[PDB]
Amino acid sequence: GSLTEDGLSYKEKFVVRSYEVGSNKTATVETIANLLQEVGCNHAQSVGFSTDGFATTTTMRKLHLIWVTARMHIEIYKYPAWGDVVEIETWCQSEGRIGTRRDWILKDSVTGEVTGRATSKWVMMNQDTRRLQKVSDDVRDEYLVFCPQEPRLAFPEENNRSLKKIPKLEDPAQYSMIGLKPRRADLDMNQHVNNVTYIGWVLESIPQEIVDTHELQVITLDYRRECQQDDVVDSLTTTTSNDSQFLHLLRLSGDGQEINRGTTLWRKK
Amino acid sequence: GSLTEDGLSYKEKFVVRSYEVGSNKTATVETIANLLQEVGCNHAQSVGFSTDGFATTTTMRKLHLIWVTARMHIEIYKYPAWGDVVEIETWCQSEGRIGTRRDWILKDSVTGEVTGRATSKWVMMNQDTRRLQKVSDDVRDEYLVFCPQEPRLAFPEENNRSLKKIPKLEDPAQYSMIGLKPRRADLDMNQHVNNVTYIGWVLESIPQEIVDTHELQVITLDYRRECQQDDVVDSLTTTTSDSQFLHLLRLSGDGQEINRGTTLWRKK
Ligand SMILES: CCN(CC)C(=O)c1ccc(N)cc1
Ligand SMILES: CCN(CC)C(=O)c1ccc(N)cc1
Ligand SMILES: CCN(CC)C(=O)c1ccc(N)cc1
Ligand SMILES: CCN(CC)C(=O)c1ccc(N)cc1
Ligand SMILES: CCN(CC)C(=O)c1ccc(N)cc1
Ligand SMILES: CCN(CC)C(=O)c1ccc(N)cc1
Ligand SMILES: CCN(CC)C(=O)c1ccc(N)cc1
Ligand SMILES: CCN(CC)C(=O)c1ccc(N)cc1
Repeated sequence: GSLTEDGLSYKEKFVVRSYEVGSNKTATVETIANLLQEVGCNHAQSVGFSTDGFATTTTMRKLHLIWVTARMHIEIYKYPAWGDVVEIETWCQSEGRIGTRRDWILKDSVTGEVTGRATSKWVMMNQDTRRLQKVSDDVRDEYLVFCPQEPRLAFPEENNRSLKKIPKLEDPAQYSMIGLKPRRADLDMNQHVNNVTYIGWVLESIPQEIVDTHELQVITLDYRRECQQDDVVDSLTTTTSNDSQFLHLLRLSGDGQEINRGTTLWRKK
Repeated sequence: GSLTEDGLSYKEKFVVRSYEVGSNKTATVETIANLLQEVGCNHAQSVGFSTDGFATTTTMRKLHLIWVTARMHIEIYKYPAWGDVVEIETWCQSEGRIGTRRDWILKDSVTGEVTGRATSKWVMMNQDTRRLQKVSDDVRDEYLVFCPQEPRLAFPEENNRSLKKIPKLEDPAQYSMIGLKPRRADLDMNQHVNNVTYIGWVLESIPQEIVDTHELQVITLDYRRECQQDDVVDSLTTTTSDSQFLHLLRLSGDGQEINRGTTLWRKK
């Protein structure tokens, strides 16, 4: 991997592994989400920010401030097959004092064609109080010299899916998977549940017949609260719709506290 | 990755990823086990066998025969840090008509030092009846031209840890993690639970204080039965001692054994 010529974006190639693929012998969306996080982390390293997933400056570290994901939105046109080489380009942009955005473009390395795209919204939070805060000029200025100054969007479209508000699923859910719990493999280096595990949990309540006959085209996921030590999660799904659409809700199995909400769009194979 | 000069082994380099590391910022043993499976699969591919994890010939495919893991044994001297490049060499060997063995050697690409080693026992089974079978001459001959003819062992010593019999843990277990269940990410391309998921489940019942103060040095795991559709697993652990543990995975309901194993940990 390397920063590009102008130093405002980062590119890295990956060869799809045997254990990274599903029943069609192509990469799962969780494998894609993991590669997006990996290239994001290598971009942060390439310019001197923290490499713990929080991409902080020394200024944020003394204030105990971190960046956290508020939303992930992925659209895949073609999942890469096992053994295929995928090239991913990523870049970041400030969105005033609200937060930051990281975008990605996925390409087939052999054809050069765009096979997927993704975008994410990040907010600044105190790591101890968990209180959100607006971005100060000092923090914004530190990041601005590492971002394009003119807008560069993976999702330029007028009223695109990545910015739509997601409603709260109402009981009874059509489908559910109960009592989901993380194991050590689901944790990151900071002992926090990896953001990709929540994508897996959302997908667990999609019936197997949909997965066997359809391909996931778009997923939008809001992150509202973390799954903490000893927490157990229920995954709820209701059909909202050759295309099938679903509304998703992850909540704590006991008191029903919301942890995530999302939507998925699937195309018939 | 590529076959080596003599064509009887395969080498491949991997750069440790951000999501592949634990609290010490070094690769977990499940990341190591996944890389061992990946290099095994690329070796099978390089010589024309199936690439579904079963490494079959056309002869085995017409008979509905597959190779399955009976035991995995891994010894790690140093876990690679995030960003480090690790080189893994692998080869296989027939063990008469009982089955086959795959061995691996892990090295730090910069220093050339051996940082780990692993070995595994595989048996031939009919994929439908699940009945084990001895290896016929026809199948053995197909594999022999792809294996070293003189013994080459990652664990050469007579009576080493990789060959020891593992006892069955007796209730009550000292520690347990109950109701473990796979999700789609735990499945392979054939919709079977990945062998590495069982390593993760075994480790779940080790108390967090051991993991925080020790490093896993050796793991030996027997595979007795698969976790099938809608199965739920209990992970049981008892200290037998460095710290040593005895492990048992069994189905949550009737208590049917699926795996047994042992782990050896060194104080940090
Ligand atoms: C979205 C979080 N964040 C810091 C703002 C980053 O990942 C980041 C990384 C490299 C870079 N040049 C600029 C930003
Ligand atoms: C509805 C609140 N919310 C997400 C927490 C936002 O408006 C938001 C917008 C841009 C961004 N980079 C980060 C966050
Ligand atoms: C207006 C769309 N939008 C912000 C992108 C949201 O509703 C949103 C709210 C909370 C959250 N964690 C993530 C997203
Ligand atoms: C006991 C299972 N387990 C994962 C190891 C957890 O409950 C757990 C959840 C969140 C977290 N940050 C850390 C740990
Ligand atoms: C242990 C299963 N098995 C087939 C015997 C293999 O993985 C195998 C792969 C490549 C090779 N040259 C020889 C053997
Ligand atoms: C005790 C039975 N058993 C394991 C099933 C074996 O003797 C065994 C030995 C070598 C080998 N490649 C495969 C199997
Ligand atoms: C000491 C002999 N030996 C094989 C090495 C075993 O006890 C053995 C038995 C069953 C199994 N699935 C794996 C291993
Ligand atoms: C419903 C959860 N789940 C994983 C998708 C399973 O019970 C499962 C277990 C083994 C297997 N081969 C296939 C599936």
